[PDB]
Amino acid sequence: RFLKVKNWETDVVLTDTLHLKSTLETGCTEHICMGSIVLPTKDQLFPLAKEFLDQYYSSIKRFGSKAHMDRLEEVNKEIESTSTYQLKDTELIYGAKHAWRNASRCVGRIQWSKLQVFDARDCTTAHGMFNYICNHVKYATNKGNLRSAITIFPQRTDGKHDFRVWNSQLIRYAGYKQPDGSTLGDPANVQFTEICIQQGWKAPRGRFDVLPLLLQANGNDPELFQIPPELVLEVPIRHPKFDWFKDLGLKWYGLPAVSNMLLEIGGLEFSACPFSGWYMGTEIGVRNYCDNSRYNILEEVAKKMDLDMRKTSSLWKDQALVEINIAVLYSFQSDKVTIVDHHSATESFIKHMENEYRCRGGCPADWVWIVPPMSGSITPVFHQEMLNYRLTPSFEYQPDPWNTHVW
Amino acid sequence: RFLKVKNWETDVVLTDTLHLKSTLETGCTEHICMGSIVLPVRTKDQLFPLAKEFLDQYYSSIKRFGSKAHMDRLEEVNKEIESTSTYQLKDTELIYGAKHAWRNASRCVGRIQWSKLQVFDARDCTTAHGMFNYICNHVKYATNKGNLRSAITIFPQRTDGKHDFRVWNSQLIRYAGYKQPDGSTLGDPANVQFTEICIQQGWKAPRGRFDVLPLLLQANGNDPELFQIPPELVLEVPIRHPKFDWFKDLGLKWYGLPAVSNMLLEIGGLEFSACPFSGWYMGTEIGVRNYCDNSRYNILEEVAKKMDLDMRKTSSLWKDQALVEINIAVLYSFQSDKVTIVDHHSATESFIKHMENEYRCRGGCPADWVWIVPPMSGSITPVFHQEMLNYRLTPSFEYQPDPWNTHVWKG
Ligand code: HEM
Ligand code: HEM
Ligand SMILES: N=C(NCCC[C@H](N)C(=O)N[C@H]1CN[C@H](C(N)=O)C1)N[N+](=O)[O-]
Ligand SMILES: N=C(NCCC[C@H](N)C(=O)N[C@H]1CN[C@H](C(N)=O)C1)N[N+](=O)[O-]
Ligand SMILES: C[C@H](O)[C@H](O)[C@H]1CNc2nc(N)[nH]c(=O)c2N1
Ligand SMILES: C[C@H](O)[C@H](O)[C@H]1CNc2nc(N)[nH]c(=O)c2N1
Ligand SMILES: [Zn+2]
Repeated sequence: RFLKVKNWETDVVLTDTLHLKSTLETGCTEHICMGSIVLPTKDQLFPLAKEFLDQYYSSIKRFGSKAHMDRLEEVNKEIESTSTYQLKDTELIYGAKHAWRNASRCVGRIQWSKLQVFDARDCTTAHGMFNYICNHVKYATNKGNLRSAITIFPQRTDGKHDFRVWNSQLIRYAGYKQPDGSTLGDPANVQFTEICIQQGWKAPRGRFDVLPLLLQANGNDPELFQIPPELVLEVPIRHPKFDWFKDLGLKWYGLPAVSNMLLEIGGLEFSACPFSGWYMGTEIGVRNYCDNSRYNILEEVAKKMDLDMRKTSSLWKDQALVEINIAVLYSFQSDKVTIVDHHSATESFIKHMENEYRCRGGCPADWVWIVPPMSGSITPVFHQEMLNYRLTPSFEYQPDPWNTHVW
Repeated sequence: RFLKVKNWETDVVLTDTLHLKSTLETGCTEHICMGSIVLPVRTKDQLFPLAKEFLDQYYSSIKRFGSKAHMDRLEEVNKEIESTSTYQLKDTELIYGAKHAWRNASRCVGRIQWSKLQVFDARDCTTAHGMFNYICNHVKYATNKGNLRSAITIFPQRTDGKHDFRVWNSQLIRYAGYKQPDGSTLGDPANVQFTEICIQQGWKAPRGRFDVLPLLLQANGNDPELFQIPPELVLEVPIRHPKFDWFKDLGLKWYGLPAVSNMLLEIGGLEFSACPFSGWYMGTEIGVRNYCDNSRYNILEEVAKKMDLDMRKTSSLWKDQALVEINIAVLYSFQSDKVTIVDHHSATESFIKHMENEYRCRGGCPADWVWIVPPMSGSITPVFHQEMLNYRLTPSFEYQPDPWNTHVWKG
């Protein structure tokens, strides 16, 4: 019932009770753990809504109040009547901040309470959506001094009128498969980069072509839009010692903004809720630049450093890795763009975890994702036992639209 | 039921049916994952079924399932159990069981070597002195002058639980840790508690930074006894760097033989409480964890100062730069002195191949991602991108409580 988590570096033991409010399933069972797997009705609605309001009113110290009882009845009626309901703005904001609060895979949750919420529920078209998105991008970028934000489009009705942003992030580079068999640009986006062309986009076939937004409103077909170049802040990547680094011609955008997830609040579903914070260095330096299925630049950087790539035991890949990461952080800091290094980010998460354990009774956390992709054990999260479970409100994965859309 | 795992770097998908033979629990439920938690006398009633499953697995492995030799063995064990309440394994079954406990160890990245385990049968052992002799022979055989060979030595199994054989050391070879009155620690902080127990038992500690601890051996449930491993049998490696001539001046060295000695080996229901085993080191175990954990030798600062790195802000990644160099140093030293060792790229690449082979020939390969992925450079090794399934199969190696916590001293 009452589980404990120990930190093996400091011996600190914390007790977790919050998991007892868990509702969804983990993917695991008493016989098999799937901890490393990436993707493991009016009757159904009212209980969900009730759970939500109860936690909302409890949070505002008005649990079991008339206000609580009243709103509770109002939604009940509305659901029985409209088969659904609408959240007050206060509930919308609270639900959003909490879905972030509950994202077990996010290392930056110490910032959860400061989220700026943009209510875009009154949106009706793709141009509208485009307008809302440009505004989000500009507000969030804030000339390099990034601020967390989320823009929430209209909730689901009959699934046949869902709003969706086809991009996986508001800002991502294109990927083209060249005759060479090789891939130009970002391999992760190759497919999408084609679905844009299949819609009309005039790809510039470069190594870093900011993709175009493909916005879908009320279930209609998606439309393209080219984010104002002046609103997309990019950082040229240069090393603070290796002048040849700049010749690699690498650059990355300053705004990470997941746009393909689904936000669930009180049973209600929001299929279009792009959100953004700021990068942790490693996301770019390790994964985007060094994953083999991505820009895979380790060999190139290795060569330029004149390292002995003959034997893996020379740890050349590891040395190159560190440098590629030193340059990203350096480049971002120099241009005054917000970015956090894995040491600082993990330290803050540990601090956040401790606050959460004593003020909320726990903090769902996915160790496989919280531990940085480099120098794992030299960060404090490596030594921290964590409990993973699903709390609502939450951010969930959802099928790509192009594999579900009835044109 | 079938379970698929995918490699997100190569898009390869594998199917797992082996998990169906999994009996033991994981610590997880449909409502919570405990994947990152370190630690989440039998009765005749529960023994024969356990013996039976094992024998069935054993006879299928040798292509004689259902044979007369198979049925006669089951009858013999059954009679023996009701007759004596327990049973003895044949040499063949012991060897098979030991190899399979390793093969089933989900936290081990070196399993590609599993079938090559040299098994030493020490079931005829009766005294601590005898235990010391078997262990010296194990160390010498396994070390092989630097060309390491996997080995395990198996002491008498548990009977009533009051006559256990235990090796109190957590590893046959380890450096002493000493708590100073000023609160600082000399040596390996990880071994301070055990070191105190040794001194209390009469060990004369030399109090240096790398003193090989003595063996504290418990036979037949009696009080443990101290023995010093002949120095000439302990292979050690001075750590130096291939380009930084000042590295050697750090005064670092490490033993060459890693030998877990505090785990319990379970085979067909039988419990072997003293079963020291050894293979060889993956570099990061020494370079990353033993040297750089804040709770161990903690040398990152000193190494960073010497390299004269910008330690003014973590964002310069000085800790990361120093870590890589320390790890290059460990691999270079071992290779130079011709002592077996493997780097994390090589070990993880071998594990992936081993894993695929297992899915294809065995129907699966229980693996703990949290432990398999190296403590540095995670995503540039193939295992980071590999989905894994973790479950418990027997025979197996299990944790057991430290003996000083449960021992009834006789004095
Ligand atoms: C303020 C700075 C923030 C930092 C430094 C941060 C950092 C991170 C990191 C490093 C990851 C892993 C990314 C990956 O490997 O793909 C992550 C994942 C995630 N974060 Fe945060 N984050 C921040 C803001 C946000 C915000 C504002 C939200 C939502 C409102 C959020 C929701 C999540 C979710 C749901 C995931 C997992 C997504 C997935 O499964 O792909 N994060 N974050
Ligand atoms: C041939 C060399 C081998 C290599 C390179 C190898 C590598 C490793 C490494 C790196 C770990 C993680 C250790 C840690 O982080 O504390 C591990 C764990 C483990 N290995 Fe192996 N191993 C080898 C041989 C063996 C043998 C011979 C056995 C058993 C017969 C074995 C049983 C285990 C067990 C049970 C664990 C987990 C121990 C624990 O939970 O503390 N390994 N191995
Ligand atoms: N720092 C982030 N990071 C999350 C988005 C960027 C991340 N580096 C990324 O590329 N995410 C993709 C690829 N892997 C995720 C998946 N589940 O497949 C989505 N978000 N934020 O709001 O501050
Ligand atoms: N390569 C190894 N490694 C395992 C032993 C060395 C390991 N670095 C170690 O010190 N293990 C201790 C500390 N942590 C484990 C635990 N569960 O607490 C035991 N063994 N082998 O047989 O080849
Ligand atoms: C297979 C494995 O689950 C996969 O590679 C995971 C591991 N941990 C991760 N952690 C983070 N933060 N992001 C990722 O994309 C992943 N990928
Ligand atoms: C808390 C967490 O489980 C713990 O620090 C684990 C993580 N992964 C590990 N992996 C290996 N190989 N060895 C360890 O000691 C650990 N420690
Ligand atoms: Zn699990």
